[PDB]
Amino acid sequence: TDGERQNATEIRASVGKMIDGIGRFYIQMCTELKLSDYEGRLIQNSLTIERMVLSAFDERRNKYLEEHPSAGKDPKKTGGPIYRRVDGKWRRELILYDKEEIRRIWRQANNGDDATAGLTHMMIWHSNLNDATYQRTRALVRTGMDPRMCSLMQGSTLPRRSGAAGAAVKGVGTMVMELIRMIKRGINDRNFWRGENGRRTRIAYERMCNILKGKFQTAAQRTMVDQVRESRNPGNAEFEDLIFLARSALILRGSVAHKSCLPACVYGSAVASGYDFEREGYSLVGIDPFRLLQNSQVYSLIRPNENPAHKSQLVWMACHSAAFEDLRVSSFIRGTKVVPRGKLSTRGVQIASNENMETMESSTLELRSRYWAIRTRSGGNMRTEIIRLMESARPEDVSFQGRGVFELSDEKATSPIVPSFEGSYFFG
Amino acid sequence: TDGERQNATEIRASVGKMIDGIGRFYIQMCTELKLSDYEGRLIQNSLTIERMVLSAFDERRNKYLEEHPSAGKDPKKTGGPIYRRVDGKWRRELILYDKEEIRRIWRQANNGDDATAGLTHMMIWHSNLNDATYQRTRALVRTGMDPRMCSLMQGSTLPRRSGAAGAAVKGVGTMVMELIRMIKRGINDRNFWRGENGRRTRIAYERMCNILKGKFQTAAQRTMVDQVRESRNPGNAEFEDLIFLARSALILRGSVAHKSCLPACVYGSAVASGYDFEREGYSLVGIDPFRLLQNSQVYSLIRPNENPAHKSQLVWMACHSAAFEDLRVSSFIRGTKVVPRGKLSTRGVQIASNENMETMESSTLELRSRYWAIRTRSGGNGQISIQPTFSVQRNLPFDRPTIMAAFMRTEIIRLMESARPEDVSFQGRGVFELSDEKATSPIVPSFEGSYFFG
Amino acid sequence: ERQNATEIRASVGKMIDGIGRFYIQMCTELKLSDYEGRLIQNSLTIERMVLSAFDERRNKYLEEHPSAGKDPKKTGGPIYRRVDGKWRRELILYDKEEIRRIWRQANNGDDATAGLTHMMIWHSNLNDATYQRTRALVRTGMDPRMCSLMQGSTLPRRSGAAGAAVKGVGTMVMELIRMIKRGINDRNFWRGENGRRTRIAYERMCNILKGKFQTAAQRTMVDQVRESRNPGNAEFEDLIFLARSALILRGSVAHKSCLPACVYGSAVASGYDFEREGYSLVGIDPFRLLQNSQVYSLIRPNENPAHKSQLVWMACHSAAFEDLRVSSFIRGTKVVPRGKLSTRGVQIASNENMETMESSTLELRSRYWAIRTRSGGNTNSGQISIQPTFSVQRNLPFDRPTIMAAFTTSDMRTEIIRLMESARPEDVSFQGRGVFELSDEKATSPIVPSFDMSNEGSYFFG
Amino acid sequence: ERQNATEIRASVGKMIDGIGRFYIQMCTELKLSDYEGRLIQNSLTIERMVLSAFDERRNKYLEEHPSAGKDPKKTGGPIYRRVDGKWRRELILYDKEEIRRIWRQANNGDDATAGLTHMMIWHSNLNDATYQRTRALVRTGMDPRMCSLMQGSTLPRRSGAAGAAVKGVGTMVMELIRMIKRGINDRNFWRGENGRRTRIAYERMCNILKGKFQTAAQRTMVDQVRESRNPGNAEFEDLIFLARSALILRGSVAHKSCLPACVYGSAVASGYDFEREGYSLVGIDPFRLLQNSQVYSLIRPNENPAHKSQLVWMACHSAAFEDLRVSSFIRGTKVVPRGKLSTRGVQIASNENMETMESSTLELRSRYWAIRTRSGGNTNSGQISIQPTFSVQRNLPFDRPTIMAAFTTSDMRTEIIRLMESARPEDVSFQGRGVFELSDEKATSPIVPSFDMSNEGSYFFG
Amino acid sequence: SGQISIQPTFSVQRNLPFDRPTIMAAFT
RNA sequence: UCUCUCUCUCUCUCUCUC
RNA sequence: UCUCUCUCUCUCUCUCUC
RNA sequence: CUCUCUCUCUC
RNA sequence: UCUCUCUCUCUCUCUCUC
Ligand SMILES: *[C][C]([O])[C]O[C][C][C][N]C(=O)C1=[C]C(C2=C3[C]=[C]C(=O)[C]C3=OC3=C2[C]=[C]C(=O)[C]3)=C(C([O])=O)[C]=[C]1
Ligand SMILES: *[C][C]([O])[C]O[C][C][C][N]C(=O)C1=[C]C(C2=C3[C]=[C]C(=O)[C]C3=OC3=C2[C]=[C]C(=O)[C]3)=C(C([O])=O)[C]=[C]1
Ligand SMILES: *[C][C]([O])[C]O[C][C][C][N]C(=O)C1=[C]C(C2=C3[C]=[C]C(=O)[C]C3=OC3=C2[C]=[C]C(=O)[C]3)=C(C([O])=O)[C]=[C]1
Ligand SMILES: *[C][C]([O])[C]O[C][C][C][N]C(=O)C1=[C]C(C2=C3[C]=[C]C(=O)[C]C3=OC3=C2[C]=[C]C(=O)[C]3)=C(C([O])=O)[C]=[C]1
Repeated sequence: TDGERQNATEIRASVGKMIDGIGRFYIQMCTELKLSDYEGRLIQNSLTIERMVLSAFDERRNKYLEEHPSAGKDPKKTGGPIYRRVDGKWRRELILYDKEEIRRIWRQANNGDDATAGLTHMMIWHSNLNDATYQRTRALVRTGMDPRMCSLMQGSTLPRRSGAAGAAVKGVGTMVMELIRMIKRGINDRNFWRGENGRRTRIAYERMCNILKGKFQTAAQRTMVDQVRESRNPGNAEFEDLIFLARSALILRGSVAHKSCLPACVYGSAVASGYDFEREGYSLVGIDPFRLLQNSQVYSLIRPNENPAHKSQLVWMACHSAAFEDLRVSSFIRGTKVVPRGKLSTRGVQIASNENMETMESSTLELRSRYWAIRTRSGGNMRTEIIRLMESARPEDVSFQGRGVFELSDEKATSPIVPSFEGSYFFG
Repeated sequence: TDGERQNATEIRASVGKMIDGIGRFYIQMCTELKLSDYEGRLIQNSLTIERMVLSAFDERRNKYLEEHPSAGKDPKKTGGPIYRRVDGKWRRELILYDKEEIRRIWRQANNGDDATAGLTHMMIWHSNLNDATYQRTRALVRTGMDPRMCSLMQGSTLPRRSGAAGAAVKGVGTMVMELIRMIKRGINDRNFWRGENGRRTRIAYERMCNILKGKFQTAAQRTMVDQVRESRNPGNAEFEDLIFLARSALILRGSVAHKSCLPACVYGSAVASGYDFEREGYSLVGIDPFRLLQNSQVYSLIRPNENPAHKSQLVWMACHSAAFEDLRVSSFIRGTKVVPRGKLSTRGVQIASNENMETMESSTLELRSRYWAIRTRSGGNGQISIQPTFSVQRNLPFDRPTIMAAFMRTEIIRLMESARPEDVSFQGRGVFELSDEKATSPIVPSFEGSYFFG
Repeated sequence: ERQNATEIRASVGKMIDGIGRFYIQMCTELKLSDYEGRLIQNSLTIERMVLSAFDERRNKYLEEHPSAGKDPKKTGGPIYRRVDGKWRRELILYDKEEIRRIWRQANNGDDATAGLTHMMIWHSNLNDATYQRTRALVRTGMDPRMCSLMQGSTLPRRSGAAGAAVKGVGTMVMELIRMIKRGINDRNFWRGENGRRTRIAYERMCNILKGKFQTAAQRTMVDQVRESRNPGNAEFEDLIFLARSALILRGSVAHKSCLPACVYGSAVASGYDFEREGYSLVGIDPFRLLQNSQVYSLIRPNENPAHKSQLVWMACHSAAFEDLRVSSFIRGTKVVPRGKLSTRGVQIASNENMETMESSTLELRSRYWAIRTRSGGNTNSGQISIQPTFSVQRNLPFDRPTIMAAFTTSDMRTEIIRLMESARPEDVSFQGRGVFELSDEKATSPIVPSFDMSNEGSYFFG
Repeated sequence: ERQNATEIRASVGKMIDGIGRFYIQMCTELKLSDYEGRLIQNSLTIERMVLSAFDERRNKYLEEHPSAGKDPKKTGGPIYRRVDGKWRRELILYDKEEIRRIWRQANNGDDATAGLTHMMIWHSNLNDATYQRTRALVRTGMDPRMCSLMQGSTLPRRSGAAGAAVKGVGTMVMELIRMIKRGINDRNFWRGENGRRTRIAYERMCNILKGKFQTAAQRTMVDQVRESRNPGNAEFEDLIFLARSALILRGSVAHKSCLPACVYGSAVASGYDFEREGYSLVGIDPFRLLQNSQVYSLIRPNENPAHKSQLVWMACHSAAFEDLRVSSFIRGTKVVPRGKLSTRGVQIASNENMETMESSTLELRSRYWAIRTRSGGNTNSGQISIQPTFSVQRNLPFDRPTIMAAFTTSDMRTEIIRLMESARPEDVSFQGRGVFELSDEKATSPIVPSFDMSNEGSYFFG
Repeated sequence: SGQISIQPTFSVQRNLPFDRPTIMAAFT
């Protein structure tokens, strides 16, 4: 410390410049799509705008679309459902946009720089929303993993384009599933792991194994993942130890980074208010996301016979990536009880084409929390040794000793408020 | 998802390329055998052409034929019955073709590559037709298996040449029969499981045990198969143990892949119509086969005193591999009642040599379904931990008994007693309309027999 | 065990005697004098006549497609005669059927292909010691620096298993790579009856290459190369990797001393019954034959006869890729590298000025003699385990990894790389083996060389 | 292996024959006499006519944007005629479609771009031997002293891979640096469809530059330069470093003898079938062609015809950046440096006084001939390892670093600097290679030069 | 200024000359 | 019925007229 | 009535003239 | 690990 | 330019003890 103050201040400015680009670009696209103040603050509109940018910068998929065009869709144009309110009622119209025009607007909003950080930030926000809304046991069962480890699927929907930043936020289950797919492909195809492309696959297999090893904490888990990496031709045996490693993560949890990626509508509103994130700085693990959400007002489209509070809770959890967190700690921070997924009277935020966009009304999302906490990249505290470690482990050991929850008025996190604690499983 | 869209698109193109080869090959063979449009669309003619291809690429059998030639049949020529309509009457003439000539024609149609995927696709189509038409209880009894487990006989006629692709579509009962025959040969021959060949047989035994194990869903069934695999000298103990496994599959059904493999005449007509499977892609479990059959007209030979509708239903059943599926669900999708096998007034599609090919008439097959559904590779039928997100002093809870729990025969019997023939499976999944190409609005049915082979 | 050895010696001696008496008959029919009959160039011409007469497929092709201005039933070559001390070259033509009849009469009515393969190996060794094959190496995509593995690259296909043992890892890899390249260019390769035949040839060549290798990882990798139905770029790259690995973890290449037919003919005319005495291509017999034999050669103006004699010696003993220090120790005279040899090839071209050419005696004599080996060294045998004799507490030791490796990932490239990384260019192989004096016929007392003085060069082609 | 070589020779001879017969047709259509047809300036004009007719992109641009007072469908140039012993220049205009038709008829209805590239390389070599490119060097930020790497700097883009082999490391570095500078000025470079095209061009140019280099460190550094998405100042500085390193650890630049079309036309009119005999741009064929060919040139008043002939000889053999000692040894006459040549360029300007101009015969004859090389020397091939023949104890040697370097910090600048620091300007490269007499067609007996007398200069531009 | 180094054209034995102090002084 | 130690041969095609 | 520490000797036969 | 990383992908 | 909470509602496989 006393030397990392400068480093911390430098990092804050760089993140603020990314958020400023996200906000500046959203403002331009809202002004260029001709969206009113209400429609601009709709979460459905923000997702559509975000998805347009992400697809506009997908070089690989765009190339494949050019080479092998789809039916009725030219590969040079993107878009999505844009919801406009005129005369009280809501209607949806598909907007088509050149991917190059979207790219120019995004680049100009970032002072002519690619700014791949902003795109990955939006990608993490979508993954957080998907994790809190949809549970992918089909992929777990399809790959041969037990569907009970749904707590390790953090960031399973993130595309491979989010490197480094994306891998930091994704969980052990997603990393294992990626490796298991590689093993399944290698077992099926004998030419896998061989030739020039096999060498490229090998380096990818090694690198993704290395990040999985760094995700673990106990020395035993790192050594076993080290063994799995050394296998030149991994097969069923490496299949099993990865499954065992995944099961051990439920007790000896890994270190998964948690960042609060807000929807682009919140950033656009803040930038229009004159907030200079570059000057004041930003942070995805501190109070800045919480203080932004407190002063931010966002609307959503509510399907008939749906509780706005439950939808607002879903967005609140996705914003802070609390999908797999303890319900008691999530409830304590928010101030209103967080209900498990099975008891939520709501469907996903995104509205499908086959849905009659005429009985849909809009509601204000309550994305405000009574308390605020710091997001953690840490967990808590051969093979027989691994089983021995989790036998000693009990579901009562106290973690994060002395670390609590602060007040929105306590911007320096000086006085923690330790909670004292009936379910605790969102997907249970 | 959003990353598996690309992979889904890749697979669609690869299967579409296979379908294109079959159609391109069929068109080439039709113009080389000099068949008109009606004869080109005959299912019997397509069967002969498909079988000629499969025999031309049978490397092992062809080698055996060369070494030990049959009587009056040179091992370099293949063929079959080709039916031509002259002056309104039908006649059959046996066509002989060089296997090298057929192999070259097939390879040229697939851009010079072997494309064994197209061959396995045709073999699956023949297997589906055999399953819907003929019931092999004689093989079940001869291996010692109870003749009642005919629901697990999916792909029992598939040759060993169909690996992976063929093995995925074959069922638990057929897999068990393969294991049993291996066991019987070991019991009869002491040299089995010993010597250089015994090593090869052991690896083959291991591989098909693993794929059989992956076919099951309950943990108890998988553990039971794992024990049988470990046996170095399998005998009656594994014989009985596998028999129990097959009986258990009737209640705790395994995962059998179901694909709609159509006759090559359908693909040939589609390709000749300018249709590009490689461009728009294809899928054997989606709406593509259903949409193809709606626009496709196929003729067949109908023997005297045979209901054309019943033969068409048999071909419809074979096309979608619904031989062992519920009659009520099949009747709902087709739109016309599906009859059990015992009430089908028709014999097999393939015509015999000894049959008087002069009282035979041809009819159009009604291979049209009112609805379309997704074929399943699955049979019948929460969170236990936490991941901290905030820096708080809480305790990270986990379900200790369940996590550490995962670290025989009475258990299996207990599982099936709890199961009853009323549990709803595939909850919320229904049948779509032909106009609904995106599978948006399912139509859940409300439901006298339900056994085809009953 | 001794009886089989004596029959093997008798059979090899029978082949040598047939070659020698054929040379005597050819010298009688060509009206060559003793000096002209001892010339290495005349013997080269005669041997090439034999090989071209019995090249059945080439003869048939020549009959079907005649050559330009040549009779397809006649062989020939340059025969050199000395008139008044001046050498002159002559092109004399012999019927192929006459040559075949003479050769068969030499081997007692038998078309002994073993002697033909022996002459083929002699020519291959001479070409290996004289000419480098870097252009063919570069064309096939292999580094020009693996010339040490290219032994027997000029051996034709008709040599068979006898010549296959002589050709090194580099030549086999090159031939397999040529096959893979042909398959890559044309897909109709590996299809049809020709496809089945070439698949069988590919399998056989892969199997003999696998037999060449010593370590288990190399054998596993060549096995994986063999198992591919349509070998493509990956198998060609794996073959290149194996060829490079053969530089450190060497292979089992068989080395034999195949002398020119002039020496055998002189020995047979002297009265040496190879059938009764017996001959070995890996023992003292070639050394003993070369010590008391006189061979003449044609020296072009401004050439060093010592360098030509050294070249012929290296060719005779197949020591082209041998360490220069051990070769010099065995020869007693410094074996100069190829770059500093002021001499061209043995054979004389048709355009040379046959008026300034001279004749020199070849010094094919060595101080020591050594056993020629098939092994390429140690790769890192003996006693693995202890059998207890005394009832004492003691740990009972055994080499567990070696025993277990015969009772057991799929990427053996990493294992091969690790094995070569462990090796150092200072390990001693062939431990306890030395060079024997010429009087030590039974190879009883070995002499171990101590190369620990100032360093000479080690690579002939360096 | 020989068949491919003879087809290559036949193809090159076909190109040469096409060029020569085109020159004959052009001389017939221009009504030039024999002397005027052998003038090097007239041949330069005719070749430039050919190149401008087939410059498709420039022709299209000229059609879209016409030049000032010029027909965009007509080429031309100075044609010199002798009347009463006085030389006069003429500007005659030919339709581009007529020139294209004549060229295609010369190559048998084919638009053989190989001959056009040959003439392009001849012009580039002449410009390299005549004019220095220091201003362009300084503008791009490279030292004016790396002129030895600027071979082929005047070659246009349409030459392609054939001309890419001829251009040196300096020109490729200069073009890449121009691209980087354009990217630095405007960020819209490397963006859009033009951005994708220029990224592909940058990758291809980096790859051929990497192929030019020899040592592994230089290849790794150019690979690192290629991998940058937005190359900036760092990659431009690294390119400058590589260019400076190329002065000691030289690159692989291909040198070919591309003669003026007058020589080819005279040879074709004489009756030399290049198709049957075959032609090589790196062997004796250009030397043999130049020895018996007569070429005339225009000498401005107060000039030395010997110096002009030496300049044309250097241009013909692409020996501009060659050591003066070896060039003089091959030529037999002293190759004077550029500073002491009392001569200007070959081409005559339009403002010159065409009444005092004279004509001189060019002495394009050399005493010796040598093989033109692509290699830039040794950087510090052969036999890496020993294959044991004799069963003797011995250490088995191999070159461990060389074998291992193909099986394996990230700052290779230090390694490159160390490699160049080890080198000295006294090492002998191309060992055992010499200069052959003109009668030695097959390159059998080499002559090694001994430059160990009083020192002459070595750099042409020094 | 001038030409510091030689670029070989002919395959002849020869020493390849360069101005070592001038090249090295830019690397110290 | 030929010749040779030691890759330098040949097709590679061009961001823009420059 | 013989000799020896430490497998390498020998038959293996060739996709095509190359 | 109460904040100290990120300029993207087998592109 | 898709859709979905909670067992495969689509993710093939480049053929055989040859
Ligand atoms: C054991 C052993 O024997 C095995 O082997 C294997 C190899 C051999 N083969 C060869 O060579 C060949 C083959 C063939 C064929 C084929 C191929 C491929 C596929 O896929 C199929 C097939 O089929 C067949 C054949 C033959 C014959 C018959 O009959 C069939 C060929 C062709 O085809 O051509 C060639 C070669
Ligand atoms: C890998 C191989 O195969 C290929 O490669 C290629 C390379 C070169 N090029 C490139 O890359 C480019 C790209 C681009 C783009 C971009 C850039 C950057 C970022 O970040 C993003 C992006 O995105 C996109 C693109 C394109 C297209 C689309 O769609 C998208 C470019 C531009 O943009 O311009 C160029 C080039
Ligand atoms: C293929 C490989 O092996 C390589 O090849 C090349 C080298 C070797 N050789 C061979 O093989 C051959 C050769 C030949 C020839 C000849 C022979 C004999 C005589 O006498 C002469 C001759 O000539 C020649 C040749 C070739 C080429 C040229 O150029 C010349 C042959 C024939 O001829 O046939 C064969 C083989
Ligand atoms: C069979 C087994 O055991 C192996 O064998 C071989 C080794 C041992 N030995 C034996 O047994 C024997 C020997 C012999 C001999 C002898 C004897 C005695 C004496 O004295 C001398 C002798 O000599 C000899 C022998 C053999 C061989 C040779 O080479 C020489 C015998 C007889 O002789 O009989 C027997 C036995």
